Amino acid sequence: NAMTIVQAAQSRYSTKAFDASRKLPEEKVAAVKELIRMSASSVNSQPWHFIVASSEEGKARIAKATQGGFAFNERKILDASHVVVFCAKTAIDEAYLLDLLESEDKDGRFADVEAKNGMHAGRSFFVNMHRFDLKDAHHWMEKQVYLNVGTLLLGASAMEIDAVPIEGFDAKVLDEEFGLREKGFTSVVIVPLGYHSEDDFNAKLPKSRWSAETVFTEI
Amino acid sequence: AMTIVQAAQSRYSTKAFDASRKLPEEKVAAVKELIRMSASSVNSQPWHFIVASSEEGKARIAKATQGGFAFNERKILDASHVVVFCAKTAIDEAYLLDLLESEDKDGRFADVEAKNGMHAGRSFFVNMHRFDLKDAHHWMEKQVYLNVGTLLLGASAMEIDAVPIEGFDAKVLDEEFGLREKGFTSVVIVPLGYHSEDDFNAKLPKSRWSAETVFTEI
Ligand SMILES: Cc1cc2nc3c(=O)[nH]c(=O)nc-3n(C[C@H](O)[C@H](O)[C@H](O)COP(=O)(O)O)c2cc1C
Ligand SMILES: Cc1cc2nc3c(=O)[nH]c(=O)nc-3n(C[C@H](O)[C@H](O)[C@H](O)COP(=O)(O)O)c2cc1C
Repeated sequence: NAMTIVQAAQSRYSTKAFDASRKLPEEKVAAVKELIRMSASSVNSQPWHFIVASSEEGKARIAKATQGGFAFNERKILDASHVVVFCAKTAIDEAYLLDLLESEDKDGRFADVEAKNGMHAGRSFFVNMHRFDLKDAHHWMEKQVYLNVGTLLLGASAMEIDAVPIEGFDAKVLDEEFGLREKGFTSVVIVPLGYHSEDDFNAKLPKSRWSAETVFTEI
Repeated sequence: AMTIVQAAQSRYSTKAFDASRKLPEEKVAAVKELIRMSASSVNSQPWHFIVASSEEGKARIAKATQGGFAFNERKILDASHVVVFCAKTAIDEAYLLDLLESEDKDGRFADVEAKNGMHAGRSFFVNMHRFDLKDAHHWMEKQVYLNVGTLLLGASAMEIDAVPIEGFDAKVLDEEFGLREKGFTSVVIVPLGYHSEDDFNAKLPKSRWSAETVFTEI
């Protein structure tokens, strides 16, 4: 309820060190996957793909992208239980929209073939606007993926799962490591999940945010 | 875990709110704390939030949903509280120092070396976005979308109906509140309330790609 959600938002923090001996149970792993798969997205575009690494070898592959100037994020990836790599589509076309329309049809979203056509016209409008008017389709799809990351950070907290969102990685190295670009995807945020180690210095520091008077305008 | 999954599954985009039901003050205070506490790259918090709960407040916002975006009008007027997520239009050295000072007042830095450290680290990412990738506004809006994501789930966890809206005239909404001159721009509207019994999307099932399609387990 309100107590538990405000508590989950205040108690979560960006874990800097995970307990390498503790692993997430299948029940929490399955809840994490369902949560991100069910995420909302503009016109239900779901322009994403997720790599979920639980093996030591799989996490080592992801950690190749956190070397040199990004080495400070390496241990978070290697010591965590599960590492989720959020990927966004690099482009979107008519063929993707029709696949999406068909999956919605098979899920019983439309009463008539007319309501199906309506959803397609409405979606094609927002999509073509971003592709050709604002010319920011790739950034717009990345925004949907960040919204999803948001659901996972709060959701993980509510399940007593420690997490840390990571942008400090070489996306070119990570993309090449999983052939994402060739598949029409690019990595944008890495989120390791697990349990913080007691030595994690960031777990004892207070959370800092702008004051309410600064970020809100009530009318 | 079971209740947060049920949250993700039971929430949906409300197409009609009950104008007579209002959120309890305990949940509004929660909504506000939730979005203020959201994470962001380098704690950038590149946002501002308009929380409209009066008929006037909502009507002003509703000016942004007219013509081709009229289908979202009833949503903004009939909800209890409407949250307009705004993103910074630009980010400069002064904002980073301001942010550093707020972190310092909150006790994040044991010594000046940690304060200088955090500033050097955040300056690197911000300067990279402003001058190397040249995508600063997009980067900042992505942090804002991350925040919207916490509200959609959080709302659901509090059994609150909430619909994210992109179909509005940002120019009209921004001009209505003088946002651009103040260094902000509206990106997502999220009305919060309780759906009405005359809601068609509340009875339809939720469609998403399958697990085999969106996941790669390694
Ligand atoms: C998009 C995004 C990317 C981030 N990338 C990193 C990262 O590469 N390394 C890191 O240590 N923390 C990273 N963080 C954690 C932020 O610094 C953190 O969210 C912010 O300081 C707020 O503190 P909290 O997460 O503890 O509430 C990231 C956060 C976000 C939202
Ligand atoms: C960023 C964003 C913007 C949205 N904007 C609108 C909008 O302007 N009008 C609308 O009817 N629905 C809007 N939606 C609702 C989406 O259609 C919805 O998230 C998607 O169809 C998935 O269904 P659900 O939200 O019911 O789970 C938006 C969703 C997101 C994530």
